[PDB]
Amino acid sequence: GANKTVVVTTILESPYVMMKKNHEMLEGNERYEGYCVDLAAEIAKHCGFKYKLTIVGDGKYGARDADTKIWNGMVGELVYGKADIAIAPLTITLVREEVIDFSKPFMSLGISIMIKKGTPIESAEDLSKQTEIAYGTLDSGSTKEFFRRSKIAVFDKMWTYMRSAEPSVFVRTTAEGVARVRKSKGKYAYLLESTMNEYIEQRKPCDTMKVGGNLDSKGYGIATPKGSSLGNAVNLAVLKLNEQGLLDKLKNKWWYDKGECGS
Amino acid sequence: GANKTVVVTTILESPYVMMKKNHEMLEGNERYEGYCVDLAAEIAKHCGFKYKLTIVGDGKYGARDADTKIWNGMVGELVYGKADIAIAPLTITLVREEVIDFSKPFMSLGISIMIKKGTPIESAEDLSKQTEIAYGTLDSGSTKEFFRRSKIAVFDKMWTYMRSAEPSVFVRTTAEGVARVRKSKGKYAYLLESTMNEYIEQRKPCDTMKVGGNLDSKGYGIATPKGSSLGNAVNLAVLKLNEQGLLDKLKNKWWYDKGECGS
Ligand SMILES: O=C(O)C1=NO[C@H]2CN[C@H](C(=O)O)[C@@H]12
Ligand SMILES: O=C(O)C1=NO[C@H]2CN[C@H](C(=O)O)[C@@H]12
Ligand SMILES: [Li+]
Ligand SMILES: [Li+]
Repeated sequence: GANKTVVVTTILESPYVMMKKNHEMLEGNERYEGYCVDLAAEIAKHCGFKYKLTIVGDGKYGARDADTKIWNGMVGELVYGKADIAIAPLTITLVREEVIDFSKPFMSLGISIMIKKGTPIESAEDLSKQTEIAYGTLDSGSTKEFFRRSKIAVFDKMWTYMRSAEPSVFVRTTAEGVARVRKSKGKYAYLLESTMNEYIEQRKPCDTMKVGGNLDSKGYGIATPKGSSLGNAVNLAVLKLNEQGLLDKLKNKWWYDKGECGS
Repeated sequence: GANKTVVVTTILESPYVMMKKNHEMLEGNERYEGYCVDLAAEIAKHCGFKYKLTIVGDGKYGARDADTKIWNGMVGELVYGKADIAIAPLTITLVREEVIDFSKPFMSLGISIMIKKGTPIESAEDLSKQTEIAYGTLDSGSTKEFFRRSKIAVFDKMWTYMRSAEPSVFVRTTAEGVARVRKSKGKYAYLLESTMNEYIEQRKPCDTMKVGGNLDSKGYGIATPKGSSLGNAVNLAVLKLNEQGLLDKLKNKWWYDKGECGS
């Protein structure tokens, strides 16, 4: 049939997609900025489609409710036919891969530790061997799952603590985790993806730090409905853009050129 | 039809696949050891197949001859029907993705610099601004292509030098590049994947070093013939093994537990 505008679903997560400060004055795709806004433009160019950016209606990434079996978030919008492509920091996982198609990674990352500067923690082992400093993860996401699935003693000890800690150590969003680190006076550490951690470390008030190495190695992928004809071209575009350096150019633009914490 | 033993193609590249020292005394899959030997066993277990490891007949990874348009190496064995799956450090690239199916990455990596210890080079920029120390890449591979495709001034300067340097700065294999670093008295530096670089740094005679950060971010994938029914299960197995920590366990086993250069 005739071509139609492609509906892109994405999520407000800095610096991937942000409302421009003057968005009330703008319309359409021009309302948004960030790494994934720039990536969407490049993918559309390299696949030859016109597109409309939309923010996922429920504000969520995508998980399946254990009781109703309904997918929420961006994954749900793809699964149920409400969007054509998701361009966001959507971690490639087994459970999602079974229901949607993913490009090869456009960004690589791993689980990492965020502290308020001066917190006496250098490693996951340090967290696991003390109790004064609480620590947790995003409540719905791949970081929590790493701990749930681990057979490594340190990470098992961490999961046993986190899963039962009161008050809850799990947070609703990255912004909530960061705020909790910043406001808990060194008594909360946040486990999150290295990409977000490294971004926040270069944001005012410049009071957080990434500590230690990454605990694993994963990727973000562009997602399409399973079997969608768009997936092949999107995947080729990701590889081509990576090979020509464009993805690293965008990362440097949004993480470091725009850093607020010095050079 | 009835199930058949799956033919796995792989390549002798340390520590991914190596002949055991006593291989003359062994038969079948037991002749080989390494990260990809262990990974093949896990993939076969998690997909429910029996398999035979084979070493690619021509000893090559996979590139297309510009004149005959014939694919060589492991990619060729898949394309032309001589093997069912390739389990090796095969970098996921646009040109290969067009002709074979790739799992999501089982290992993440980037281009890196190897020096003989004491060479006065800390970065790619350092290499690009001098001439006494020659430098190059594997003659057929993704590292060379990064330089060919770059628009970054430093990397463009490096490519302009490498492509015309005499004698050739390009090497046949990783082992040749390492030997050239080790034997050139500080006057050759080798650009190679971080995975190989980090392995060699922990091998006797402990005379090489990785310097600087990685220049890009890429992945190794398990490859199957395009459209092969095996690809779906293989990809799920990679994600599942990553999520449960097995891939990192194997990396640590083969890179660092077995390191020869101290603790
Ligand atoms: O689990 C985490 O640490 C996460 N942080 O941000 C979200 C984006 N990637 C993960 C996902 O896709 O589930 C989520
Ligand atoms: O290009 C390089 O630096 C490479 N080193 O080892 C080879 C394995 N991965 C790359 C490929 O698949 O072409 C090759
Ligand atoms: Li999928
Ligand atoms: Li492919």
